Amino acid sequence: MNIQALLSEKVRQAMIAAGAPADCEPQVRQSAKVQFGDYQANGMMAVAKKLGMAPRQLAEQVLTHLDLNGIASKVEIAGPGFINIFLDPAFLAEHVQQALASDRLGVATPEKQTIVVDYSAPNVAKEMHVGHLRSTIIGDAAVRTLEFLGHKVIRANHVGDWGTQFGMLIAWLEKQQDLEGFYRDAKKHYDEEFAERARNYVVKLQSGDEYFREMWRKLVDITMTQNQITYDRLNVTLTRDDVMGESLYNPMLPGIVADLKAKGLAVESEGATVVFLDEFKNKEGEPMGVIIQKKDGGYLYTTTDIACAKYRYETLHADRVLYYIDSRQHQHLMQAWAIVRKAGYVPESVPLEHHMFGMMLGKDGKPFKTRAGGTVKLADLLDEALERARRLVAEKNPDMPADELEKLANAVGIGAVKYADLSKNRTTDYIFDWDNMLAFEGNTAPYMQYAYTRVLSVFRKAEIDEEQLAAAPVIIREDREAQLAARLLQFEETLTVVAREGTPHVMCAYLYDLAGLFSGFYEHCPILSAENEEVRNSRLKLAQLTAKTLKLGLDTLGIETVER
Ligand SMILES: NC(=[NH2+])NCCC[C@H](N)C(=O)O
Repeated sequence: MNIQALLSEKVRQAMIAAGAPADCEPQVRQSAKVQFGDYQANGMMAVAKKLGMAPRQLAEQVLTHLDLNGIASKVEIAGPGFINIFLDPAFLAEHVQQALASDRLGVATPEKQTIVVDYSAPNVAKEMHVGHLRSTIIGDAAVRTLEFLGHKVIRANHVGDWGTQFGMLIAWLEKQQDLEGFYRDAKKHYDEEFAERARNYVVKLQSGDEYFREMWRKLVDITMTQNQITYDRLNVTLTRDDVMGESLYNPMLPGIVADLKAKGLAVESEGATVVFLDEFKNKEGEPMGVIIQKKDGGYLYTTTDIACAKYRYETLHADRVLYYIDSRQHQHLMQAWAIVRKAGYVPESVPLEHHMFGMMLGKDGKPFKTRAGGTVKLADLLDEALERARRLVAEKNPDMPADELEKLANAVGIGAVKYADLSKNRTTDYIFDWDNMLAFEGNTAPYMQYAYTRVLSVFRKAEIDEEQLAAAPVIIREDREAQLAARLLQFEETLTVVAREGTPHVMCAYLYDLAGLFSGFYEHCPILSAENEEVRNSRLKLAQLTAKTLKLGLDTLGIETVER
């Protein structure tokens, strides 16, 4: 089910038998080149230098404690201590059929966990922007993957629905009785007497006053109604039942600042309440004063990220929390989490992980503006995708838009938006590019969609006998068959990487190499016929699992499929 995992524990045990410590790293990775096998163990030389050994020498001794019959057709040593592993065709055929039996493609369902995923997290009365856009795509993908792996995934849309800014906004709403336009006019008129009533409305909302709280509800509702619509178009799994905004934590904030002083916390600096963290000393060596409650009395983004962590453990019972937030907030998160753990609000088991991403830029590095400038309106981005997508899919037209073409342009358009983001490593600044992403040539949503259709057409347009095809025997004899078969089987371990590291681009690179391997399997390897039905069925069974694997793999990234 997980070849790398299986091999990795066997190599570690051999090593251990050779004198290696218990915590040794076999370093079994997928082979870079087919002449090196399916997998190789890379970590011999490190241990060899500490065992007083030649890399080859250890590796050789290792290869004596290593029981790989039935698993690897052959296992040779190479270069300075590498162990190279060619998987046995039997083993491949057995696990390919076996995987063709589960609707899960044999992918294990590990010890279930409650995972909280903090993603998207826009702000009320401000326009949703590309950072939230990225957060939404990457986070949703992680949600889908973890959901497929079996876990109770709790979506936590951490909306910025609290802050001094509302006093101004709510006042402007009152006088009124374009999200961008609303804030600006309130801003100008607050500055342009507005200001007193608006600070005084910030106090009034802080305290009960249902008149105000309804107004705050009405504002939150306008922003979240619009965003949900964006979420819908993006076929993202976020729903309004998943909104867990900063507001949610207000009631517990004085309970926390209170607890923290009981250890733990200083009224030092200019009044206010600061935790001082020696981990974050100034260059002069002055500890970082992280304010959790101002002299003004109001609380802060830090306070609310503390509560939110404490809450997710104490109340949600998360085993793990994933935060898909822009890289620039990294030390904010590390400061808040530093305080959370010092106060013992969540234990060390239970990760709390910052899955950072980088900025979204335009064609050459400027901060990325939508069509016709403005302040980046995502509905515009999504409109422009579809217009391009529609005109793009116009060629080779015949079937009605209705559900035929229109669903097709939508899959391709929205697919491109997501997949162009997901296919790139999240830590990298992402240079948007219409033409690269809507292409069919490289690692794109449309290329993948195209390939999926090609696989399905190869399969369906032939014959059918589900119950009989399932008794077909899959025999690996060609070298491309063994390669395809092995790639297919690495689907779980790709999933596992994505789920551990939070990097959906690993799957994209998998599904692209996979579709590359099918095309080469299609051309240089004939589909019907040779050994009549014998070999025909095997190849069909491999096109079958490839179809099922692309489908599934793309449904974890949130990317739809057509059949045309
Ligand atoms: N737990 C968190 N701090 N989540 C992220 C909140 C991000 C915030 N909504 C923003 O627009 O920047």
